[PDB]
Parts: sequence; structure tokens; C-alpha cells
Amino acid sequence: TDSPVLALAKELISRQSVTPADAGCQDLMIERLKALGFEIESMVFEDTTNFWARRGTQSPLFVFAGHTDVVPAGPLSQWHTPPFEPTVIDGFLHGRGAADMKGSLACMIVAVERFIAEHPDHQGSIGFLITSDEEGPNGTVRVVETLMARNELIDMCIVGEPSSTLAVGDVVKNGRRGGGFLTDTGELLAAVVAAVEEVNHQAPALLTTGGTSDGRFIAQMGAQVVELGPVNATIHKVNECVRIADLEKLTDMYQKTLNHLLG
Ligand SMILES: [Zn+2]
Ligand SMILES: [Zn+2]
Repeated sequence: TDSPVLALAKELISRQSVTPADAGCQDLMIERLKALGFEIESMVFEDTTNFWARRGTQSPLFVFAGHTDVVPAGPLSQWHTPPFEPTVIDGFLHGRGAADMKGSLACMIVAVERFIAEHPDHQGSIGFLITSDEEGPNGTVRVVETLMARNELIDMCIVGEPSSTLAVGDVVKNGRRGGGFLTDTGELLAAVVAAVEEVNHQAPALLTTGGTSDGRFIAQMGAQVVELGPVNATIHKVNECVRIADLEKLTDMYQKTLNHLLG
């Protein structure tokens, strides 16, 4: 039987959540998080479902952000495997969303599970901010404005978009907090770099620009933001896939980031 990482990633992949459809992916995540003490707030905007979940009431607020939607399969004649059927071949998990970004979502859930099991008494708070419209040419903005307008301000945020080139964690992208005009302690990037170095024994390359508008918005509003996720060589393409070993590594990097920040 699978690791909980692969088991959950497979589950997510099976749900045909073509933008902006969620197809029940968020309910899967919400069930896992409800079991860990998270309060959940579902929020629909336009044709999209979103949610915000939080565990803890104390500073800092650390958040995992991402989307459940995926882009269309493209030509089925080109697909070696059924696009919405998670298909394991030679150590790789094939399917729409494997890399962008249902793999990372499963890694976020199991990392928080493992962390909350080792550190039930963690500092700070853990949040999830999940949307289903990211591949569009709205949801993030609407959720973030809701949190701001009730003075619930994310301190630090990992966006699990697939940031990597050859191997998971070889690149991460760093947001500029408030566009580079708010003070920035570097506490998040230090934590993530620390985690990536433990796992890979190599520092990631850094980009300071170029991520998603979604993450750029979170940073502009005041969060420290880092994008860290799987290899992106196959995103939005036929025969999208992810190295399963890299999903185990990413889960560890997320758990280790949590240790450094909260544990
Ligand atoms: Zn994405
Ligand atoms: Zn995408």
C-alpha cells in the first residue's frame, strides 16, 4: 500500500477539477484538517469555491496556499495514460495536476499531520488558504481581503506551486514583502532554505520575481511569501507527472519548515 503522501495525491488527481471546478478536492482536504483541530471557513466567490482554515490563535500566522483546479487535459490522443486517473509508472505519478499542484497539496496535508503529531504544542498558528480558480487569466484576492478586513494578517506563507527545475527544491521564488517597501526579517526564507538544505544538502537557487499573481498579491498585502514545489517541466502539458520520491522530499521540506518556524 502507498505512503499517505502518494495515497492522498492519487485521491486528489482522480477528481476532475478543471478550472474553476473543484470537484470535491477541497472537501477532501477539509476532512483531513477538521481531524486536526482546524476551524474551517468555506467561501464561494463567483463560480469558485475557496476555503480558509486555521489552527492556533497566536502569532506568527503561517499559511500554506494553493489551488485545487487544474488546466484541461489537451488532446487525449497524446496522453499515454488517462489524464484524470493517477497512474504510477517507474516511480512517477502521472496525471493532470500531479505537478501543478495536487502533489504539493497532499504534501502540505501530510506535513502538517506529521508536524502536529510531533509538536501538538506548536507556537503560532497554521492556516490553509485554498482556491479553485488559479489557472484563470479572483479567489485569492477575495479571501485575502476578508482576512485583512478583520485584522487577520498572515505573517508567512508557502505557496506550493511547482517551482523546481530538475529536482524538487533546486529553485524557490521569494516574494518582496509589501513590494520591497516593508521591512523583511527573512525569517521565512531562512526557514525554507534551512529545510531544503537538510533534505537536499544543496541550497536552492533563488528567484525574487516571476511567480503567480496570487502569491504576489499575498506578499504585496504584507506576508513573507516563498514558492516551493515540484519540478515544473510537465505542467499544463500532456502526460504531466511528478517523481514520487520528490513528493516524499517535499513533504519533509514542508514539515522541516514548520519545525523551524513553529516547533
Ligand atoms: Zn498552479
Ligand atoms: Zn498552472
